[PDB]
Amino acid sequence: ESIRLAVAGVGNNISALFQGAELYRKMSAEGVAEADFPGIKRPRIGGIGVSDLTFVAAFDLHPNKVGVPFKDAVLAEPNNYPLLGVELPDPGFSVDAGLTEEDADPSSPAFRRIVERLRESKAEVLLYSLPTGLQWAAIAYARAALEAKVAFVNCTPELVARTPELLEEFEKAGVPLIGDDLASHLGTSVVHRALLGLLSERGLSLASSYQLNLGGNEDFRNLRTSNVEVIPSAGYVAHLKDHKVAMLNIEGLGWAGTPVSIDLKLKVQDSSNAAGVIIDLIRIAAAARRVGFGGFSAAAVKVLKSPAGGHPSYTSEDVAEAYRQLDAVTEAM
Amino acid sequence: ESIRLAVAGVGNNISALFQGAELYRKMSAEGVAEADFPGIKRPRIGGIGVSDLTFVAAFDLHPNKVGVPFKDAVLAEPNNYPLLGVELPDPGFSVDAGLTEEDADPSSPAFRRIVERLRESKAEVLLYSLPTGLQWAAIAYARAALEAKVAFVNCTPELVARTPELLEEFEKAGVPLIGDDLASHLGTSVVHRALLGLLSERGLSLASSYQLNLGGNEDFRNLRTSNVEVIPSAGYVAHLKDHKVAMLNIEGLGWAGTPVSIDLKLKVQDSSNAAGVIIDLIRIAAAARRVGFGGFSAAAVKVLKSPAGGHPSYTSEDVAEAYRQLDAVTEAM
Amino acid sequence: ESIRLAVAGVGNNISALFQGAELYRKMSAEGVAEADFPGIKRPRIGGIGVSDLTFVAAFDLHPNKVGVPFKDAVLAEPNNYPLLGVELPDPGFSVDAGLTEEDADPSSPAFRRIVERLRESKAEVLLYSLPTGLQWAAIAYARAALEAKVAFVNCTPELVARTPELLEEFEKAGVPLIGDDLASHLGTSVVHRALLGLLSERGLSLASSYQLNLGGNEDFRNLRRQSKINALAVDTSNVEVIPSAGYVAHLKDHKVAMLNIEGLGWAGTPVSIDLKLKVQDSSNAAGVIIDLIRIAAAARRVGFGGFSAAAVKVLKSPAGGHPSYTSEDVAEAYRQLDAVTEA
Amino acid sequence: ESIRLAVAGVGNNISALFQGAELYRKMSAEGVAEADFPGIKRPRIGGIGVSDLTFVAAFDLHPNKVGVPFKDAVLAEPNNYPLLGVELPDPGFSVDAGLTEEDADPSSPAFRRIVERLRESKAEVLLYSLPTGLQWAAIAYARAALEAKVAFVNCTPELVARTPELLEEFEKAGVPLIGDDLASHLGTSVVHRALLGLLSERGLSLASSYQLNLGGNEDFRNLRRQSKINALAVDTSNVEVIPSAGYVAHLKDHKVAMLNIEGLGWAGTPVSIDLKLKVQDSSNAAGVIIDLIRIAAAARRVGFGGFSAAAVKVLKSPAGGHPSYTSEDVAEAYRQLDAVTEA
Ligand SMILES: NC(=O)c1ccc[n+]([C@@H]2O[C@H](COP(=O)([O-])OP(=O)(O)OC[C@H]3O[C@@H](n4cnc5c(N)ncnc54)[C@H](O)[C@@H]3O)[C@@H](O)[C@H]2O)c1
Ligand SMILES: NC(=O)c1ccc[n+]([C@@H]2O[C@H](COP(=O)([O-])OP(=O)(O)OC[C@H]3O[C@@H](n4cnc5c(N)ncnc54)[C@H](O)[C@@H]3O)[C@@H](O)[C@H]2O)c1
Ligand SMILES: NC(=O)c1ccc[n+]([C@@H]2O[C@H](COP(=O)([O-])OP(=O)(O)OC[C@H]3O[C@@H](n4cnc5c(N)ncnc54)[C@H](O)[C@@H]3O)[C@@H](O)[C@H]2O)c1
Ligand SMILES: NC(=O)c1ccc[n+]([C@@H]2O[C@H](COP(=O)([O-])OP(=O)(O)OC[C@H]3O[C@@H](n4cnc5c(N)ncnc54)[C@H](O)[C@@H]3O)[C@@H](O)[C@H]2O)c1
Ligand code: NA
Ligand code: NA
Ligand code: NA
Ligand code: NA
Repeated sequence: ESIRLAVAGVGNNISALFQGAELYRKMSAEGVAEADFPGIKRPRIGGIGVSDLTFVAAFDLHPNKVGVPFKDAVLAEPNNYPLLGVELPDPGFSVDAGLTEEDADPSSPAFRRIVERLRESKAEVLLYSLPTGLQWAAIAYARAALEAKVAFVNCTPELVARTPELLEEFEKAGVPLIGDDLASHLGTSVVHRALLGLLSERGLSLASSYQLNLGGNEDFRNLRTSNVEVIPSAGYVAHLKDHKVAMLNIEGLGWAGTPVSIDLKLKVQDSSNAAGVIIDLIRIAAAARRVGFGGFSAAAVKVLKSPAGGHPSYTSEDVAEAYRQLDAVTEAM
Repeated sequence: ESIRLAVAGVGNNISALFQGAELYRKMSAEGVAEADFPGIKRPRIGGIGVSDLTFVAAFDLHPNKVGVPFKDAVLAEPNNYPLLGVELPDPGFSVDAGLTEEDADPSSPAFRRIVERLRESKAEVLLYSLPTGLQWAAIAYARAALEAKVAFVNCTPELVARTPELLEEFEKAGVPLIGDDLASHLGTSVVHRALLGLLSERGLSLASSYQLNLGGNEDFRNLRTSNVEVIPSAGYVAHLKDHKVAMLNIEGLGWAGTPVSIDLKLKVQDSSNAAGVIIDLIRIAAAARRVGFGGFSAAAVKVLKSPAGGHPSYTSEDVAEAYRQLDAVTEAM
Repeated sequence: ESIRLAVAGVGNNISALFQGAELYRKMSAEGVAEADFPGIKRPRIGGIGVSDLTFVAAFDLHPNKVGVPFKDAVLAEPNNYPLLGVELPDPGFSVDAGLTEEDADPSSPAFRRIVERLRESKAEVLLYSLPTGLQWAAIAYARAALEAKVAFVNCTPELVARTPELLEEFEKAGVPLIGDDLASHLGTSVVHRALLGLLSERGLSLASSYQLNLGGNEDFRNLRRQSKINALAVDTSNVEVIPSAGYVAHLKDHKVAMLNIEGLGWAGTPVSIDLKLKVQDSSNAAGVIIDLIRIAAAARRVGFGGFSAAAVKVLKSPAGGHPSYTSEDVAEAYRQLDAVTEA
Repeated sequence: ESIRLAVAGVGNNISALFQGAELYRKMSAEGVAEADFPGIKRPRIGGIGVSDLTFVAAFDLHPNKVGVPFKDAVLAEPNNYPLLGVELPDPGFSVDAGLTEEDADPSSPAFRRIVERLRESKAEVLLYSLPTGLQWAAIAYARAALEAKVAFVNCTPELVARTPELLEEFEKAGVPLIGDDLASHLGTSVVHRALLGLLSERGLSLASSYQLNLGGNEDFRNLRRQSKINALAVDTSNVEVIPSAGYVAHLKDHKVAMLNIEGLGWAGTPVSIDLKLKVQDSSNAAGVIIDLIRIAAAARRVGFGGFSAAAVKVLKSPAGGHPSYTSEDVAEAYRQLDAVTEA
């Protein structure tokens, strides 16, 4: 059974998820088994395929996107995720207007429209995909979803699954709250840290390290160990669009203080790094709501920077246990 | 108590170990604690410091090195490990002549001289540091060491700790046999494999990868997953000397088949990559002979490519247990 | 007015040229002006556009290519230039059998058949695009072309335009002979050389440099160099070229170059350069072939036989040698060739 | 015959120049001929060697540098050019106080003291090596130098040699004025520009390029660019320069450059270039200062006041502008300067 998905923010991430889902649908037609799908960690989570996605509802504020049909809105400037060259289906609907800051309060009429629209579209999951920095919106879309009984997924660093009192409510309603903050499918950081891990595991000394990142999309434009230096915003480069380039240097010291030098360059489709992980959180969301597991799922920990309860309080057994019980409860029901 | 060390082959590795040991001795004088030593995994193994090294005996065949005083022999052309700029001590002795292929047999007089020289120098460890490819020599130096009751350490890919019947003998005499084949302190391979590990751990698809290596020393000159390609001998480059340069490419595929590109360059002092690991094997050797633990030590597994018993049959608990019992038996005695 | 173009060897280079020409034809329709064509230094040469190409004749020895229709032969194994995603047209002919070493001699039945095919197909230019190392074939296809009055283009390091008596005969017969040896559109060695140029021009001292190349096509597999190390002469006592570091199957027709330069500046402090170059190796051919084949055809139309100086900048080994030619020699030949075609 | 050299600003550049000069002095002893000196384009300029330097005078405002003996001041925080491991000599003087913005005016007690110090120290050249952005100081130290008849060298982008009336006065007084703005021995922008040059010279199309720089010294911290993007003009609608990507403390006086060039060749196939440049940023200064200060001194000894054309290749903003000078203009000035010194 397909996930009925609502979207708060129709950016590069949603362009990647929407086009992505129909590329995998096309590969199924062509004759590719999901075992062989590129970029897919779990091809099934509670029986949900990577392609078992229906968009039912969408909220933006941007004039190119509000009261545009969804199909057209996702591809609309200033979105610069590439055309993946797949005839995308028209899912029948038009992007509703989002909450402005003044409509934060659950008693606003805007608020009332969103709650009514989630109820009427029979959404299961609301995907929060806004610009980073809007704490009022993350809270607001989450109470909207909460009141509507719809699972909430926070892609952003805003406190939602991390505000202890809002988690309690979600726990109490049998509603899943997945957050906070996407860990990129394969990001600068996880590569940088693996290499520094290698140096100290084998007993090399770190003299210094730097990592710097370049991007050309709205996300990047918005955001813009003694001798480790991290520059998460080295420069906006318009021609890079939704690509992100990272360059890192490690200077280690080996036997006798001889230098170990590492020079590394990473290029990725930045919003594929989002999609690669949203498609897991989306499915942990839906499968949990269907089986009534409200609050935070430990299945979501490995693909989140700031999960409810914090990384320190979780082993990868906790994670694998949660996938096993979520999948085994669904098989059962 | 200092390790009395014999050396079969006075190459770049021994230049690195000999100079290295006196650089750490100098840092102790200057006022550096061994906690803060660059490139040192275990600063103590059975009470042995990285600087608790006495060369007592040496075998080569090269005219620059045979019947030269050791101090001068290690630095002698065609050795191109750098002068680390430390006044090295003169350990009093001269490099004896090695075994030629015809003197393989334990009944040769050459053989008799080596066995007598290990006995007279009261060596504890014989370090086998010859060119790769000389199976007759690895066997011969090992029987020489065996008869002499002296621990044997194989840096090379030749079968020694891996020939089942020769291990049995070493087991039976209470003599340690550490082998086979050094894993570089931080080599091309361990970096390449960690990065490929990252791609499949997170569920990225590998499209291709290549790794190529460049060197300019005698070792390199001697040696000279469907779409992974490893070129361990991309080219001899004389000006690189004992430096080794590695370049690797990984092309992954992410969500929706978007490319993940990685480009990496590693430069190291290749024979510091040997020294960084010999200094551990050397000490597992000595400490085991002092405490009468003959045969293979599991402590040696993490720093060997082809350990006796094979990597598959060892967990890092086996390794850490063996360090704990070796150190705890020495404290005890 | 389209070049009737004959091909000795249906390799990566002709996959690139044929598909390339139909990609530019497509861009013409979909709207793009030829001044905006990517990778074209000169969009017309004696009024011949980058797309004004009719393949009339093709010669190979590989069983996947012989008696296969051209359209299919160019894409056929082990050719691994990419599919460019253009409706490649069917020119309506098939790859005939080439000369094997024993058919070298002009009175062989092969030789007579080829001189037949060049005359019958009304070819204007024969493009010699065989593997490097086949001196008998370069000579043979060249005398084949001469006999039938068809212009000859040598992609390879083989001696053809450089043998003064064969040049003389071509010169006197009113037939163009263009060679020898393609200088790649953008080659490893011009990049390495330019950077070394910079260091010594501003007086930085060279400690050391290396260049290594990686490839995965039949050309690279065949080559498997002195020209490269001359290029860089600059103290070269510590400059190493590895022109074949290794064959990487999944690169196909891609070529990768990696270079290191270690300078010393004031007080012997290091100036370090690390560079990676990636290119479509056979685009580096076709980007220069399209120049030479048009230099060829327009010259035969205007009866300028022998070597054209317009060919010099895109050749390693032009007839008469680089030292006997300036930029103006090359320009004078382009301007004269274009302007005579005019009248 | 040694240059008596005065310094306005004891930064990384003078750490590099002072230690550099004593490293070459050491190499002379330990045996090395000056033609084998690393990083020296011209080992003599009017018979002045790379080591023929007497520091006589020094002016700063930083408390670690003022009233400290020169020897100690050059190495003093926050100067982070390396120690080169040479016995640096003690020239026997101490860093005097510089001009603060209020002491600009020539009748201030500071100004009078400095004109005192230049006359008393018998300085021949005043090297202006302050931070970029201080137009009042460049003018002030320049009139200070003029009044005392001492040659002036402008390292900075400030208008000095380029203000035509100050030039006129220097010209007429028989005093050399050399400026403005050092072109680094080997700079990011000449590498980027050379590579972009290659692509368009051979007719490859630019899709896109970026250049970013990293540093860790006071110069880089101060700068924290238009000149850079002009250099590269070549379709630059997709060429981005970030001249200050970020300040990395553990780089100190090192500077790192990273560049990307994305060309299109035949049939729009990509030509990709990735480059890393590492240099000792203040060696890139001293490698050119040693040229300018000798151009300065030899010209004052021979009474060639005003701007010398020999200075052109090592300056961004020479008096009269690059467009009014050829390579021969520069050569003619070097050859004349050396040869007059002779007689
Ligand atoms: N791989 C990654 O992209 C990565 C990594 C970690 C976290 N994230 C985070 O994911 C988020 C989404 O990034 P993206 O590339 O999709 O961003 P984007 O900037 O392209 O999309 C944001 C969308 O939200 C819309 N919007 C703004 N205010 C709104 C409102 N009040 N209501 C509804 N819509 C509103 C914008 O108009 C736009 O359509 C960002 O916060 C980013 O930092 C992404
Ligand atoms: N990091 C590394 O260097 C690394 C990695 C893994 C394994 N290894 C292996 O370590 C070994 C030693 O490398 P190296 O750099 O010291 O080598 P090297 O080639 O510099 O030294 C070899 C020495 O052995 C001497 N020799 C040759 N035949 C001899 C004989 N019969 N008896 C005695 N001496 C003899 C040679 O003259 C020379 O002095 C090589 O087999 C290498 O492959 C090294
Ligand atoms: N960047 C470049 O690609 C570049 C640069 C300069 C020069 N060149 C040279 O151009 C030549 C062609 O390059 P390519 O990649 O197209 O090579 P290729 O290997 O792809 O093409 C060679 C073709 O010749 C055919 N052939 C072999 N023997 C023949 C014979 N006797 N008669 C007729 N056909 C025969 C082969 O089957 C194959 O079809 C090579 O010599 C290469 O070095 C290429
Ligand atoms: N590669 C290069 O280093 C390079 C290239 C071209 C131009 N330049 C320019 O040369 C100049 C010097 O470079 P640097 O790295 O030596 O700089 P620095 O910051 O190391 O030196 C500046 C010095 O000026 C001193 N000072 C400040 N105000 C003063 C005043 N009013 N009077 C006297 N002294 C004063 C500062 O304390 C410091 O000692 C900078 O403008 C730089 O841009 C450098
Ligand atoms: Na994004
Ligand atoms: Na070695
Ligand atoms: Na080719
Ligand atoms: Na500087």
